[PDB]
Amino acid sequence: PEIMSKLAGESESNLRKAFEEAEKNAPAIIFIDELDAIAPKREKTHGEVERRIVSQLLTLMDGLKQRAHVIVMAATNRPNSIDPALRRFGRFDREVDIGIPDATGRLEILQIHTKNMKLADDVDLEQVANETHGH
Amino acid sequence: NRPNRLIVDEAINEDNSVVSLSQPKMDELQLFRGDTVLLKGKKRREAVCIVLSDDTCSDEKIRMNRVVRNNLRVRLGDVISIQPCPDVKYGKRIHVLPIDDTVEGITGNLFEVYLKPYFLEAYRPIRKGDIFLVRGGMRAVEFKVVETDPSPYCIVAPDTVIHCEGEPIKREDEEESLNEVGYDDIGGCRKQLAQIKEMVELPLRHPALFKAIGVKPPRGILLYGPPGTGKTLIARAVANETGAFFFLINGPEIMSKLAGESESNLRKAFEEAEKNAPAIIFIDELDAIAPKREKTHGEVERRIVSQLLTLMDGLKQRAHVIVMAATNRPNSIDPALRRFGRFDREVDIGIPDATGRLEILQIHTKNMKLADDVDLEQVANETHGHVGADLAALCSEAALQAIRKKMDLIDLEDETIDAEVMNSLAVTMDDFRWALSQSNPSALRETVVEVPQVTWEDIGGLEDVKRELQELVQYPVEHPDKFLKFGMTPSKGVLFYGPPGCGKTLLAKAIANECQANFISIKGPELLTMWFGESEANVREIFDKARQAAPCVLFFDELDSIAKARGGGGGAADRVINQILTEMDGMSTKKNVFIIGATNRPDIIDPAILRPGRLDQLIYIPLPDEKSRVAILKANLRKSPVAKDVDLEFLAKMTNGFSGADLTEICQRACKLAIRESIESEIRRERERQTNPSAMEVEEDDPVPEIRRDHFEEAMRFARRSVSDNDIRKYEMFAQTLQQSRGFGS
Amino acid sequence: VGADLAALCSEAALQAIRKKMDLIDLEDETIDAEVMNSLAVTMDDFRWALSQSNPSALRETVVEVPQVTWEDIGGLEDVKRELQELVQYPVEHPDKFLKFGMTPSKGVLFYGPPGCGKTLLAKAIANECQANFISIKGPELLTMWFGESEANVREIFDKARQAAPCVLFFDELDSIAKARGGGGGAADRVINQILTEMDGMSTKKNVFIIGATNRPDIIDPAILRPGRLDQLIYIPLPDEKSRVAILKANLRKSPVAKDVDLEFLAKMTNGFSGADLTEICQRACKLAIRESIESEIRRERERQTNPSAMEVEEDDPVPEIRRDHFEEAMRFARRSVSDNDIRKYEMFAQTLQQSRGFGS
Ligand SMILES: Nc1ncnc2c1ncn2[C@@H]1O[C@H](COP(=O)(O)OP(=O)(O)OP(O)(O)=S)[C@@H](O)[C@H]1O
Ligand SMILES: Nc1ncnc2c1ncn2[C@@H]1O[C@H](COP(=O)(O)OP(=O)(O)OP(O)(O)=S)[C@@H](O)[C@H]1O
Ligand SMILES: Nc1ncnc2c1ncn2[C@@H]1O[C@H](COP(=O)(O)OP(=O)(O)OP(O)(O)=S)[C@@H](O)[C@H]1O
Ligand SMILES: [Mg+2]
Ligand SMILES: [Mg+2]
Ligand SMILES: [Mg+2]
Repeated sequence: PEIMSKLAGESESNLRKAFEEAEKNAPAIIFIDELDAIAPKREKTHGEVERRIVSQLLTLMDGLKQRAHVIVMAATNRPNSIDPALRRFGRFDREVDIGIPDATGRLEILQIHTKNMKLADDVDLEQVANETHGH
Repeated sequence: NRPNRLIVDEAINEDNSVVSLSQPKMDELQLFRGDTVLLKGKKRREAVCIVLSDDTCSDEKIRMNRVVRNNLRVRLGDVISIQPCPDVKYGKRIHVLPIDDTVEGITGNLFEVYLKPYFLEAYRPIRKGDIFLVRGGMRAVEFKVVETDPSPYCIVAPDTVIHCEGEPIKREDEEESLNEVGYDDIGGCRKQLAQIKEMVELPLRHPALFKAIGVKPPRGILLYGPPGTGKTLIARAVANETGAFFFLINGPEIMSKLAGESESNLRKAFEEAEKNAPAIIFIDELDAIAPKREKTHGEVERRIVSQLLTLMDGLKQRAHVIVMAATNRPNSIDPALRRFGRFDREVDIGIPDATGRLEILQIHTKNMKLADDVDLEQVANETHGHVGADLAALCSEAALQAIRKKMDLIDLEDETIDAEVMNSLAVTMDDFRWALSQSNPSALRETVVEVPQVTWEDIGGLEDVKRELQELVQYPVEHPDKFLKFGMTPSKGVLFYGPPGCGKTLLAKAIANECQANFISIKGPELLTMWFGESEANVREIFDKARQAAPCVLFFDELDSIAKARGGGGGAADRVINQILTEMDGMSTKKNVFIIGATNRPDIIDPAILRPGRLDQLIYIPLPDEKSRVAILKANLRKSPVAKDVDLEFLAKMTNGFSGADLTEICQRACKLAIRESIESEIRRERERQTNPSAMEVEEDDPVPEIRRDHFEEAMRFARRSVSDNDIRKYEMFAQTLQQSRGFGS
Repeated sequence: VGADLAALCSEAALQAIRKKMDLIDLEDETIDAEVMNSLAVTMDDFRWALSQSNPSALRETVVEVPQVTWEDIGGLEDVKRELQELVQYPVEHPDKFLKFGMTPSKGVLFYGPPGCGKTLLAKAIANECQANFISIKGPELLTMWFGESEANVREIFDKARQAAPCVLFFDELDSIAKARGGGGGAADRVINQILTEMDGMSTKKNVFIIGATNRPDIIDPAILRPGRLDQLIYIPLPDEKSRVAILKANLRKSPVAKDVDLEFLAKMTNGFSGADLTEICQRACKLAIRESIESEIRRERERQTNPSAMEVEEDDPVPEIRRDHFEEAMRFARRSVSDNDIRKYEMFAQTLQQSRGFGS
């Protein structure tokens, strides 16, 4: 949203400055948070500016080969809303799926967030981890 | 009129100093297959090689490698004089130097790793000033023979001391590099690359002659296929190998600019390729620039499409420009671009078959070192649904797992640039066995067009049906003249029908294997999955794929599903059957496309299929007899290790009224009983060996290696017939009265 | 189309120049007139380029005069006279219809058992009158979509008015009838739109409409109204003389031996239709090709296994079709129209015209 909130030519130049600045300081990681706000489906974009930003991002991703040691990560809430030209080869081609946790996972989350607190002596977090389902 | 001027063709052998010739041309030319020839080329540059023989080589053509081809300043289709020279002596001092671009990663040694296995038992004829190439160590490397003391050309003997110390020198600006792409980097697409060479090589080799003829050349070639099958690669290779000027337009790079800059970038590309004719303009990703008319919105998008159409039509007033393009399916291009005088020739690059996948895997594992167990044919038979990019990723992943385990060994001083760790480095079979499983292939929905691998030996019984299928399919391919003489026309369609499980799919595959034709299989659920407003272009797309890949066998399996979906409003069933009937009527037999269907329910078939000119040959495939059951059971048990004690004729006498699927089920059940018994025995021997340590007999062995009469006679007690007797009487009735279904009928 | 024929000629010329560069490649680089003098394009170059050509107008409806004369049809002798008096007479002699005060009719409906020669008759009368001919089949109308059938049926009736005098032939109406009722809405939409276009058509262009059906029991009765397809001609299973004429008609291109008795085949095949007699001819011709290819494999094998043969005599071993082939093909013959069906078609032959009331 910080890129799509700007005006037109400022959006294009912000993408381009991020990729050039990570050329200068290699190795790097560029994290594009909420990708489906920038590059949604082809049928869900309307206009010139939205398609021009999607084509801008595709040109930069293809041009990374001529660069040195840059990884580009991204994050979205489901893969099916991304423009399908972004999941080819030489673009976002490895997918990692982070799902909702299971019972061992939920106990480990609850132990992380109750570090700095002081618990009373009856509080057994395994019962909470077995109770919370869909969290 | 001399017999020594020859013309270069593509190489088959893999060596860097071997040329090939056909045997009558050698016998005329006074050459033997141990000689040492001299070869002259353009700009007075010459080379020295070892000749051998070939039968696939013609007489007007010589086959040589790319390294010899680039040391002569010669391209494909140029003229070279050959002459014998036994005037070659041995050497004393030979001075080599690497070339500066290929030696920027490694430092340390270069003699023992690279040069030492290369000249051992080779005696390669070298000359002063030639560049040669060595593979190995996850990198290829170049060298140039700079100086010979018996000047200029010699044979590298063990006498020659080889100076490999100095600075890696710079290139000359006209030295053709070996990191470029040529025809040897492409695998699995021999036919299509032949077509593109025929279309393109003559109007770019000989522009003046071809202008002086008065024939028009092609001007728009549209390459298409799934993503990742090497279209950019093919265009780049044709550009490098013909030596034409090459301008690349990229689709998103034009649509990312502003408006007037997009228009002017297209126009500058076409003008710049006017200035430097001959040329090739490659428009990569065409369906980003010019998509459908209904999928564009606005002024700017339609104005770019109209711009491209004006330039394509205006090419006629220009000289010697080919325009190539690439897209992922033809149906998304604006249909005004595929007229005449625009993109009018289409080349289809599909997903590779098994021979193709082995050839890709051999290309990408050049520079690596493989361990000695790694057999790539097993990998090529395992990987199914892989395009070329997936096979490149699979090789890369296996190499990285090997380097990760060697960093599990050597991590401390591996940070320096060592050549020795690279020397020890090897990729085992278990690395490929790992990376096969963690790979996600990308072409599983795509319809496969290939020759099947089901011979006649997999089918047991059915002996007159095989003869009838030969006389229907094979005879009007091999002998067209008899059908011209006697005055008949061959038929087009066959319908197999009968009880379930009797071998209809196998017959339709085996006749395609017999005639060496392509084979396209479609099932009824696949047609019904195609939607309400989508089935139309899909059925037309299948009949187009059958016309492009002829001689073909187009097989519609499971028609009873399409029939049952009619009537429970089943409109999609009627829409699909009517559209198939229209496409069969439009099909002309002058391409040799042959259509087959198959049904288990011959009572609800739509009668308009059976009309003459459509599927009008009716072959009834029945439940097998006793001899046939013996042949079936022998056919299913060819890979299994079966004991001598088993009587198959007894099983055939005992199983009466079974189909083929039930006999395969009996074989499967007996094999599961064998595996159960073996795993019980291994648990018991492990338990006993571990509960009594220091056993006097360490004898690991198969307790039961084969299948004996116990297993079949136990599997026989759970056998169930699949076709009941009322059904057998009904199939016997339809066997005679199917052809009467077209009138009022029943 | 014309552009494809220009491309086919250009491709054949380039294959010829490629084979002459397979001969002459070294000094062909200069500008020679002599290579151009020797240059010639054979028949096999066109035979090649015919196969590797992709034509572009196969979906287009063809408007032309057919090439099926009366000689391809055997039998049916009063039906030919009736079709002349319906189609040809109000074209050549308009003055008689002006004098006697009648108006000619517009439509015909052929009906009968399957395979008896309805499509051939509809083509042959168009060849006789030298008129254009447009053929439409039932599956083609049902492939036309939900919101698309309208301009398509109007487009066909417009193509009939532009190219008059014409014969517009609707083949296979039983498919449109069976798609009704299994919601079959597209069938009813197509039949209603055809009926409206027939009512709008004025006879002062000489457009003449014909239909054909194998199922005369499920036809929509509103087609049979006067002013629409209201001439009913029943086309029956052929007789013995007719079977002789059919078998003579199918065997005009085939080289047939003198020994064959066709009247014997007509006496033996009773209740067959025309399609079955053509099937018997096809089966006998396949037996001949099988026997010839066995003989050529055997002579090639024997000539190659004994080189330097004293008699090099290449010849047709069997050039014609003798009684063995027909008498073997006769053992696999199957009737297509069973006897209950023959009684039902005999019933509809008299009571079709009563379908418009309550009916049956
Ligand atoms: N037939 C092939 N032989 C060898 N390598 C191949 C082949 N096909 C693909 N590759 C490899 O796959 C890589 C990617 O291929 P591309 O040329 O990008 O295919 P593509 O047509 O560009 O697919 P898209 O739609 O453009 S992503 C190439 O650079 C090669 O390394
Ligand atoms: N005649 C036969 N000879 C050898 N194996 C056979 C034979 N008939 C069937 N089989 C086996 O049974 C399986 C089913 O054969 P198919 O040819 O697929 O039969 P089908 O006629 O298609 O009927 P279904 O509905 O597909 S089981 C094959 O994969 C074979 O393993
Ligand atoms: N009276 C006939 N004379 C000669 N050949 C005939 C005759 N009737 C049928 N045939 C042959 O049988 C084929 C079928 O004829 P059609 O006129 O198409 O029959 P039809 O009435 O349309 O019935 P179907 O359903 O189309 S087979 C023709 O192509 C001829 O080869
Ligand atoms: Mg590409
Ligand atoms: Mg099957
Ligand atoms: Mg017909």
